[PDB]
Amino acid sequence: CSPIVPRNEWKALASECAQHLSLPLRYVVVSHTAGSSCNTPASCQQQARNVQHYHMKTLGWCDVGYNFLIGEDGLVYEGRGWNFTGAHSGHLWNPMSIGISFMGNYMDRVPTPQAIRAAQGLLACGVAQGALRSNYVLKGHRDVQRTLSPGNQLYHLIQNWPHYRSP
Repeated sequence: CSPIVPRNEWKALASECAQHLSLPLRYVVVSHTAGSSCNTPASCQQQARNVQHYHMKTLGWCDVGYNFLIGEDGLVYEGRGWNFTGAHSGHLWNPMSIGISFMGNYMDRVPTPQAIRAAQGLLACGVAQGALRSNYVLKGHRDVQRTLSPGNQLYHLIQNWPHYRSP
């Protein structure tokens, strides 16, 4: 697989989540956090902690919502991971998708190429390792929830990715 920064490495609080995903999944949903971006390991580790803190302490969720987070440092940050149901795309989508989120707001610009590569590698690993059906469907957050996520420019980008379709 491609490299993922493990939870302990970004100093994540422990998960309190219990719900497991039933693999393999038919969907990936790409979001943006609409929060701050980051472009070094140090700042992106802190940004992952910020998102987690928001989700757990402010919102009361059992863990950071996303299965994975993508930094503009070019690294993937382990969130709930491949096996645990996320909280990213609404109650009906959570159990049937992997939610990956780019840290930042991509309404007006795209993530840097190292971020795009990291996300694409992650999905390729997801397919290789059996988390995702070989023919999975890629969706933008806005395709399944009321939101502009993952941002106009990033949305236009992913509409051209393999596995994108519709809606």
